[PDB]
Amino acid sequence: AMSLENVAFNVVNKGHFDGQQGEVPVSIINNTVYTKVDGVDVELFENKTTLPVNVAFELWAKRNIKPVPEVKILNNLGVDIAANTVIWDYKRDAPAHISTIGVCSMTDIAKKPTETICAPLTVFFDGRVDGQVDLFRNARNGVLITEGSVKGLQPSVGPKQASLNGVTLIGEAVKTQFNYYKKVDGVVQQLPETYFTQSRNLQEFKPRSQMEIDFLELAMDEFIERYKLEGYAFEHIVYGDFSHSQLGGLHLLIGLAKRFKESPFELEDFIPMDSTVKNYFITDAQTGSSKCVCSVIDLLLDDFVEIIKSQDLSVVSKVVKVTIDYTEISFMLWCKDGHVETFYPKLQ
Amino acid sequence: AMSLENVAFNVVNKGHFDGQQGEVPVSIINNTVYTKVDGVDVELFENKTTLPVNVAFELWAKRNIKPVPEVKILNNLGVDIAANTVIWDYKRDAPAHISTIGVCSMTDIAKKPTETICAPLTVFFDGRVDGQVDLFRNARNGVLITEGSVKGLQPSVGPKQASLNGVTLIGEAVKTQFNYYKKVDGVVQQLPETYFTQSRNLQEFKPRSQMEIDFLELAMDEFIERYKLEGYAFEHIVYGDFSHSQLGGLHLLIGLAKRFKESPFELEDFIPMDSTVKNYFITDAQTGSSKCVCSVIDLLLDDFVEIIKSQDLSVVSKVVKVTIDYTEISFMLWCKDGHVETFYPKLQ
Amino acid sequence: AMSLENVAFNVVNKGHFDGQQGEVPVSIINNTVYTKVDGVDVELFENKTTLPVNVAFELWAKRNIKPVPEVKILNNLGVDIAANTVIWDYKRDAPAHISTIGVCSMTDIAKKPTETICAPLTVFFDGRVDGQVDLFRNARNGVLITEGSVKGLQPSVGPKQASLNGVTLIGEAVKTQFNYYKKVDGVVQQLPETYFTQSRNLQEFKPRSQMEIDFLELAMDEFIERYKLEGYAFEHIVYGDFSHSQLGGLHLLIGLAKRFKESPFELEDFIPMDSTVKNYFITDAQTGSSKCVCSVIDLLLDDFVEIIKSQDLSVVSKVVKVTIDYTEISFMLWCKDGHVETFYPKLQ
Amino acid sequence: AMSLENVAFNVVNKGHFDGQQGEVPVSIINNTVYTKVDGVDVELFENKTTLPVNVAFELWAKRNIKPVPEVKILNNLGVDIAANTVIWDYKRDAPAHISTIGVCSMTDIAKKPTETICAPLTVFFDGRVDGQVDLFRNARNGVLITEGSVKGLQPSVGPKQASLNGVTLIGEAVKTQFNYYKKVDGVVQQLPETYFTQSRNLQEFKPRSQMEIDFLELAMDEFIERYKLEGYAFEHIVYGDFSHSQLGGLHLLIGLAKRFKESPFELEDFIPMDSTVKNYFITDAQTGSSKCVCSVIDLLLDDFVEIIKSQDLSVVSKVVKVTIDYTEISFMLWCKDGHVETFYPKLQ
Amino acid sequence: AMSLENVAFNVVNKGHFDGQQGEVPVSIINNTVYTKVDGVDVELFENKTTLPVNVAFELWAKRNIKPVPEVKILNNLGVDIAANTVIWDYKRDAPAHISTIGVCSMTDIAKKPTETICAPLTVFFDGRVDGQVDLFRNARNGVLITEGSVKGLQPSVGPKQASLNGVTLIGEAVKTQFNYYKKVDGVVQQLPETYFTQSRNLQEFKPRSQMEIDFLELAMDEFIERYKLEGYAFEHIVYGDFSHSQLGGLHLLIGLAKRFKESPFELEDFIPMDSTVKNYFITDAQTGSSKCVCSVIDLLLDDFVEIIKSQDLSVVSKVVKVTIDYTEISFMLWCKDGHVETFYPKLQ
Ligand SMILES: CC(C)Sc1ccccc1NC(N)=O
Ligand SMILES: CC(C)Sc1ccccc1NC(N)=O
Repeated sequence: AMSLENVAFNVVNKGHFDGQQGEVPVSIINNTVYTKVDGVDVELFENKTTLPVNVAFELWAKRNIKPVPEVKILNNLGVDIAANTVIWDYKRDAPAHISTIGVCSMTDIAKKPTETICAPLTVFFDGRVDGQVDLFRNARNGVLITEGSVKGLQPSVGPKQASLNGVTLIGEAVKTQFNYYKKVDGVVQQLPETYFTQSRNLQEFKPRSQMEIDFLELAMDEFIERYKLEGYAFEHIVYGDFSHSQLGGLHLLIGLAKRFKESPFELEDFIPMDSTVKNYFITDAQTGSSKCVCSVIDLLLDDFVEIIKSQDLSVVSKVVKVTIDYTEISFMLWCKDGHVETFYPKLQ
Repeated sequence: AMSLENVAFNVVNKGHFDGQQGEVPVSIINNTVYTKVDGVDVELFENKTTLPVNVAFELWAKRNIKPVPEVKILNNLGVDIAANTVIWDYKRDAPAHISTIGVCSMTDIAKKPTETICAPLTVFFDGRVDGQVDLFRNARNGVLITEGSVKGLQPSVGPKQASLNGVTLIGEAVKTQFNYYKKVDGVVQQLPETYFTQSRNLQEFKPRSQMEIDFLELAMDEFIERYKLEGYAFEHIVYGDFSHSQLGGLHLLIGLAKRFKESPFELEDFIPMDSTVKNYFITDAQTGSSKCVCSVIDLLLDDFVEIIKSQDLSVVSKVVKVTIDYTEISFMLWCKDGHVETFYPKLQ
Repeated sequence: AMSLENVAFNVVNKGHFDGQQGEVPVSIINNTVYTKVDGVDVELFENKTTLPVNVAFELWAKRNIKPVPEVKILNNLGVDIAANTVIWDYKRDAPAHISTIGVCSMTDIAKKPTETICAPLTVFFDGRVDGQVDLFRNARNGVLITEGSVKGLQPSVGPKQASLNGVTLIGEAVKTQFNYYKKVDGVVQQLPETYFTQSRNLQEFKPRSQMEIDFLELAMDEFIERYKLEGYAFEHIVYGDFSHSQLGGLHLLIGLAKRFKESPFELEDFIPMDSTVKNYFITDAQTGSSKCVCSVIDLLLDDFVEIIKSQDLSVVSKVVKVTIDYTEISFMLWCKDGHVETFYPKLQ
Repeated sequence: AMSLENVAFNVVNKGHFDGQQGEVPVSIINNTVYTKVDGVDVELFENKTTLPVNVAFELWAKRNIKPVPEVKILNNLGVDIAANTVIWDYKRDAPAHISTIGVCSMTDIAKKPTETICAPLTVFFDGRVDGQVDLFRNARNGVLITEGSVKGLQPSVGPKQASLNGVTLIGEAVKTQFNYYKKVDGVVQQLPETYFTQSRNLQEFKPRSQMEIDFLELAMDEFIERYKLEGYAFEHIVYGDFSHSQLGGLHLLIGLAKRFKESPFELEDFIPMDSTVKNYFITDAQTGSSKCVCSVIDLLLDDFVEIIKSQDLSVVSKVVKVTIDYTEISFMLWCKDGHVETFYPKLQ
Repeated sequence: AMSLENVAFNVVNKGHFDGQQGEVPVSIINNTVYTKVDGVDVELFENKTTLPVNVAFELWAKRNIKPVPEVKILNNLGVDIAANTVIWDYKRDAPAHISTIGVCSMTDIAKKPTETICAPLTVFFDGRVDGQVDLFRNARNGVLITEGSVKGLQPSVGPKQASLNGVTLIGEAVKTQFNYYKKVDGVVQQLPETYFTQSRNLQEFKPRSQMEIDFLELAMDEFIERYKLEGYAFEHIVYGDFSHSQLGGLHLLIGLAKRFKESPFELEDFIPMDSTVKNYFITDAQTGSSKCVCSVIDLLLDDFVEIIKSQDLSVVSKVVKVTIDYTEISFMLWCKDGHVETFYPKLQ
């Protein structure tokens, strides 16, 4: 007996949808859900989605409150829908997927992922929920996460971090590192060997290795000397070149974080969605150096050093394909006389 | 267990709120309520009120579907709220009253009209509903309607017509003529002697007397001769004067109806609400004669003839107060040499 | 090179989308599309759909402007989507189907109905469009309409009428009677023997048989005598009983049309969508007789007489299933002592 | 002569409504009020209320710009409306009360609080405004604040802090500590002995005692040793337990502030309104420990220590009622073998 | 071939409008532009302007991405429109000017500034764009910026800083100091000798002189002693007086910045637009000292000291006119016995 008033009751009393019985009076005005408290209207939800306000309110109330894979991972793995849950995209303030399975009558395409409509779609399955490993086994298409071993299924160790209520974290009180599994056309697909993005913020950037501590602490030339990085264009790629009107390089998050300590800058997120490679319209405030499309990736500096040092530097220009977050990221490698000139996540 | 989904279920299955159990999926987009049927969205309600869309939808679903007094009568009698019903104002496409009693949790000021918040308000009571005549006995302020006699109470015979789902009609299969009772501060009132407006439409105007049949059939001068109306300015007041840029007179609905048969005209209802006297910005299409504020009353021609023939015609200008629909309507009477020049419902 | 400006250009110059090149300046304000003409904004489209304004504008511009099956037929035949066209639902002011095939980039699930996403869906195909009869041969699920014969396929003669730009008509200058074909899981179906609804309006109702001319012209008792209809409750079912507070019967459109000539009434279309059986909240203006859910079907009086005369009248109450517009309509038949009491399209 | 243009003139010239004469041109588009400056539209107000945009704009312009009691205090004291002022709720971006008295024609229920409509409502009176102490004396229901002694009226010393234009502060240049008085049904009610919440922010939390300085500075075990708090479950209640998936305790703001210095966390304010006890959906970012409904109170640590040390610890579970901000806050006290297990503001 | 889909394509691929060919699918819902990515809608633009959503989206995409004069300078110079560009007002999130020239078909008044409609308007010309110096020479009214000498044209050295994508900065990698030129009625107007505002933020305020370093570092009395400022009311004007209910002075940004280090305060920007003098409704959080209209100017402390020391202090009150950002700012100078009492940017 699902209702707007019951969803609102659950939100008010339980902080989210928790299957409790009860109703609270609700006002819907424009794209906002209100509830009367002390005689006045109090905002419960503001619809930032393209779904109707009451539908979006229900999916947001029914969001997964356990640590879940970051939306960029689900996207990279081709996830279309989730089995009996809502993966909430906190970066977009909207559901990560168009439709639902057993969640809300307005968005539901099926009540159970066993229905034939779900066969062609890659359904997300959560091994932490009873019966979902078996539903993945029977699903034609799907992505499954588990906390442990599934008999006969070859696992892929996922990233250390997961999203818990919009907070990307490496769990200490909860497990955030999952085993990943994927099926395409009934066949269990082998997940490729991959690097993982670190999912760090520029404002609260923390180094996660001795090389990362040395990059942030040391001067440019003594870090490049210490790590034998001469001829790898780190001055351009990682540190950034702010001497000309067009900002040079600056494709690693750690480089933006080092710069951020000294001087601020504006990063325009013109396609605001979680992705392995992010594109920003950057304006350096100290110099006025800017670039409309500056691709940024948050790789551990050690991982980036390993990628660039594993490349053949004998050709003027070429595409270098690197598996990151299960997706193939194309990089553009430009060389001259055996040295790197630039290396950046290719603007497709 | 009131809900948006249950209200929508009732509307879809029962044509209105009927206390049935069940839920249908609903979409709220801007000011419109939709329901999914055959995979697509079907409009259930468009909010034309100042209330939130879901609140207005519920009060409209919970509207009184029995013949009820016309909103102009309830307003004239000082009705503030209704006991356990919604009087729907079909002319405003909104509830006739701000608040409710035992109808909707968002608009309710009380569950029963016996609550102290209702004592200062004139509560509308319906004798056709069990217990409401006795609820009117214990009510400090209120208006009661009945079909028959109430022991100890002297009735006031109301108008022949009532509103049934927005259709004003004189009932043949249902009773539409109610007895009216009013209480002010615990005291049963003596409702005044009153005329009633006929509530007719211009498009479907029907005469309700031999004088009204003679007005519509006969030529102007032979009707005025037949009914001894010489010197009462009917040529101006009732027939209308379309010879000058400013339209002269035309204050009785029957006169507009006679004109409407020959030539059309535009009536701009600039304050669209039910009222004893209506104000229109009229433009005669045949002549181009117009008037910004043309007060129109629908009185039975016999009643209007009685009112104008009962006036002293010896003063240039004066206010003539007439009880119509239980309210005091001020008229402006203009005379010259013992004859009427004009007589119109005063524009204040 | 599809664009908002190009769609608007086509609408302004061609009256609809016609694949012409060009752009006109457009304003989008709330749910309305405007274009500048003579320096001022002129309304091109008002979005009455649950789709975004520009998406709905494009599907409405791309609507099928040929006589097409009425949405109720497509719905009854299980049509999910149309192949490379938009069937516009003029009763809902919205697209008849959720998604499109080769029409609009925002709503498209495929460019051609041969794509695997379309195999589980019943795709509507139009033989009048080149290649669509052969696309229906290779389609797993679909409904085909043709004007003439298809080799190897046994036709189902559809209704005489079709919808041309929202006008339901029996074509004289165009063909409106199509042959219908349906395929379910690669298998050509044998469409059932069916009656068709006549799709007439109450305001412009025209008789389509000598019995229908006699019903509208003759008095109740002499029509019932002429056609030997005594004991079939036509007085109740077809003519209507307006003597009690609850309106009795009145389930055939011809009966509402006969009543409409004498007195008007209000029909509240509370679920406004095309369907074989329509449900109205009716209020008779002459008597005040009313009914919340009055099911109305527009059957040819001869067809209705044949259905009721082909029933066993020996049981108090039972469900009578009749194929109308290819769907199974349940009727409720109430009898007493071998005569009909009522017979109405069952309210479920 | 109140007007939209006059309100806008006052806002533009005086920073708020100041009774000045004049008009500025205004644009209303959707829920925003604009004014033309340098040829372009400049935003004056964005309506975040459920009132119409122009009505909300006027009440916001007419807001009380003097230090006023925090909305949680007014709510706890049962305040329904204010006498000739608008108490603006800066946390909700809306008026603290539904209706007004002598402020705005659209929201006014009366021009003066002496009108009979105000008798049943608890009217807020401000002794700093001439004649309001006398209006409280004559009011059937009311809450009065004063800066000093009122002859014969027994005062209640309120909190040290008040809200000045949305800034909660302890006044140095203005008085923020008021004497409070309350009347119910004509009778001056004795205000209970109460604790007060400190109204601090987590980001700018400042200790207000030597115990509070010692809690923030000292290690958990040496603070518990210094203040003889062994067996009072401060490790759970105040410090918080982040070792399990469900976050343990953490019900005092000072505890959240101590944690905030080391690691960040997300506090979801699912009912965003000022209240003595706040409920948050917390997610600790360092550990991933979370709780859907974590009740938090900002009590001075000395006051909380006094409350918990004044309880009988001989029963497994019981409700402990404590007057805080004039309201009775129920706490749940759980004990085992004479020691505290948990003590939290009860989730009603 | 301008289109919504092409603008969106440019934004998605190039970070702004860059004249590239291509189309991306777009959704318009309410005042937001979305694009489908990974099956879901991603927000491209939220309309905060009074223009239609698609029109505002196009002007924002077509915004000038080079360092441009701050909107306050353009306003002070009487700029009405820009030649073939959009000056984006990042403080208002809207175009700085009502109309465009050669930018967007919906807002364009002309394709080239040579059209007679542009003759009466002051058109902004950018010498960095080919042919714009010549268009200024031929324009009846205009403001021109250049990076160097224009033969025969007497230059005005503008401010050191310019706005680059909403970031006010003094360019190191780009030129931000322009030569300014103005024409009124065909005649090149001499720009006056002017002071410039520093355009600093309170949160990130940096001193730009030894006097400014000494003001922020030194105690009030020793700074006033060091710079011989006794009798110039700096204690009131620059430091601020927070001892009374009405906040005294505080008209220089550096003074607000010094206060901000010790205690926070609320600055209500009631007319949110870039201007030489800003008006704030300030509330000091430490003391509760407040002022509805506190005029604040960001002048270099040396420049302010020079202005106040160049005034005759022998009259009680007078208007002191100072050219700042090319506009004449009126100041109110109040003196007593040869000393300053107050000096503030006059509240007009
Ligand atoms: C008490 C009866 C003899 S009179 C009565 C009957 C029905 C309704 C009302 C009233 N009178 C009243 N004052 O409430
Ligand atoms: C193959 C033909 C003899 S039969 C045919 C002709 C036209 C449309 C459809 C079908 N049959 C089908 N199963 O698709």
